[PDB]
Amino acid sequence: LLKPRTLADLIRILHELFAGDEVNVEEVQAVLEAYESNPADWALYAKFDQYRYTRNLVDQGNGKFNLMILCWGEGHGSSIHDHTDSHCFLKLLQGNLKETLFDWPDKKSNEMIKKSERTLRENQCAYINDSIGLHRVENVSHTEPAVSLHLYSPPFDTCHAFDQRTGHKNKVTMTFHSKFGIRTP
Ligand SMILES: [Fe+3]
Repeated sequence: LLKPRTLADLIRILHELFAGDEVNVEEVQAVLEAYESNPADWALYAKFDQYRYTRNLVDQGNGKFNLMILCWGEGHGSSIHDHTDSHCFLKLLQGNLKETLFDWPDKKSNEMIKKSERTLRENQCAYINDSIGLHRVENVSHTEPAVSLHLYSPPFDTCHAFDQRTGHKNKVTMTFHSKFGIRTP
């Protein structure tokens, strides 16, 4: 377990950690957090959109994980979502994001109430899965875009969004804005 000097070193260390069948969550998280964000490494991937956050595939981890870069303009946020029974790691490359944690609702139609909120700041790494709960991620800054590195294992194409007033959920299909530095409409 060595320090990733560059995003390309990190990706090679991640391939080594996902060699087996099972995941060492704490080791993944330590090494993601040890990579010092350098914009020259991931410039190619930071493709923003005026209206919402963009998802930009970086590496597909020999089928074991998706590594992607999320770009969040001012005020861009996600909905309340689960992660499809996968692991989710989230490292901040630039700016800050607010994360809000929710519990799985009851089949009762009811407002969903926050368990907790917190700020994720530059270079920190957060971890979530469905057994911890639901969450919402947002760039609440009026001035500064945010960029995060995201790692999901196993990969998933879809997830569920939750309406905060009802807890009712809807299945959603992930879109890539770009793959490997190349935009894809
Ligand atoms: Fe998420």
